[PDB]
Amino acid sequence: AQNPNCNIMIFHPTKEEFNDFDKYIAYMESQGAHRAGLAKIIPPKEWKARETYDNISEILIATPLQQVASGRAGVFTQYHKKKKAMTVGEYRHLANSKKYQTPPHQNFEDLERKYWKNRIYNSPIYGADISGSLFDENTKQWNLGHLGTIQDLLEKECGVVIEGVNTPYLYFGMWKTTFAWHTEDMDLYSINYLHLGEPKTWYVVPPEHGQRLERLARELFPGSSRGCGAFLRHKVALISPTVLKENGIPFNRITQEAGEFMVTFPYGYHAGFNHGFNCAEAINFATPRWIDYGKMASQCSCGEARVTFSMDAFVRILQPERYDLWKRGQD
Ligand SMILES: O=C(O)CNC(=O)C(=O)O
Ligand SMILES: [Mg+2]
Ligand code: NI
Ligand SMILES: [Zn+2]
Repeated sequence: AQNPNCNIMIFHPTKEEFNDFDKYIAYMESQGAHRAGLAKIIPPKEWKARETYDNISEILIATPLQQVASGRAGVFTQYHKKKKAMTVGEYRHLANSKKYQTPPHQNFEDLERKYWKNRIYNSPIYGADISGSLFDENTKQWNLGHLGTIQDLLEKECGVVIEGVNTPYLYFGMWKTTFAWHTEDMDLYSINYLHLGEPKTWYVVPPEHGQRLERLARELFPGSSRGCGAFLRHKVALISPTVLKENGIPFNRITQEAGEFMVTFPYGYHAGFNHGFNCAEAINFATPRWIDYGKMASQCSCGEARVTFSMDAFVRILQPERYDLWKRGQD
């Protein structure tokens, strides 16, 4: 078995290997990358996502989210308070202000220490989940707006034609902005490209050990667990590396820098934080190996998780027994 310790792997494809996206994902899996839940892909030196980032300041963040924490430093939840619209240029200036800017630090490890110590005492503002793309239309390799769609994959594998579309999302971050512990909708893959700015630190649990994380989460968030049998679908709970180590949960960590791709694999729980002002782009995707994970994915039916239009068909076709209850949660 390849990669039996479930380490995060880093790949350096050549420009020739960067042509065929599906083939390279299958190659990474042949080397055991998926066992970690997360992989890093450094593009060939010849590639670029677009020519410059000089003209992005007029993009609108219609609903910036202030991430307010409750709990203790290593075990907390966050809720998202909606703020007034602002442009990317206005958000960048806010991120660089004395109130929100990254503090002085020695290295990534020192910054990680400061994040875990101090996150809860601040409420950073996240420009998350903005439909759109920063890939130039002429970028032909690993262009996250030109991938094969999940609906076309289901159709190719299973023969059933379904409604829905699959488009990317932009994330404009600042120091301490946080992504809570989650897997993707329907336990899909995700791919994330860091276009510009300061790094993003990730934590991940191997897919084969995901239920260990879920059992800890039910212990640490006992009211939430009573409310919903899949409450990590709410995307609000944080647990620190120190707490994970104290409870014997297998995980790994890695820092993504500008110009790098990360791939999350089906049922790989992940969480993390931004180091400073940055912009990422991400989208979900599927492969043939996903189908069995999609059929087994947990679902939130309590009403909190509320998701996209396109998840309807995935539930309806892959999980017809769950469909009626899940749909009530959506309505
Ligand atoms: O970058 C973020 O805030 C969150 N990203 C992801 O969870 C992802 O790409 O799967
Ligand atoms: Mg602009
Ligand atoms: Ni994700
Ligand atoms: Zn729920």
